[PDB]
Amino acid sequence: SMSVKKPKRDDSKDLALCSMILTEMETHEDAWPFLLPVNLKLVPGYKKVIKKPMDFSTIREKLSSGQYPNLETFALDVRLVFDNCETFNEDDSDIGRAGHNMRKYFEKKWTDTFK
Ligand SMILES: O=C(O)c1cccc(O)n1
Repeated sequence: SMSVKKPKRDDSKDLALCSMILTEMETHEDAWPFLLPVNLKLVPGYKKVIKKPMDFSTIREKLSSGQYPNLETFALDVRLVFDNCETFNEDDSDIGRAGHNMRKYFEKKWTDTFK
């Protein structure tokens, strides 16, 4: 509170570290469903059902243009990709499995890099 500050964690390397984690997600072989925005004109249901679409290339653009205020807003967008994937796919499908795989892969890199 006012004039009572918690010790300052070091956030100076966060942009580079998030960028690195994103590069690793972009090059994972199961990334293919998540590389580009879903085409809302062509894919049935998606525009109406998925209220906040998100994909790796949109995350890359936001990161490169200073649109993430901190590392937690970055993690929120990444998780949003996989939450959208669960909403729109059966676990027992290739895209459904890719989502579960990529989430596990991300959360491990996140823990290892920051926690
Ligand atoms: O063909 C599908 O199953 C599909 C298409 C677009 C997005 C998505 O999540 N799934």
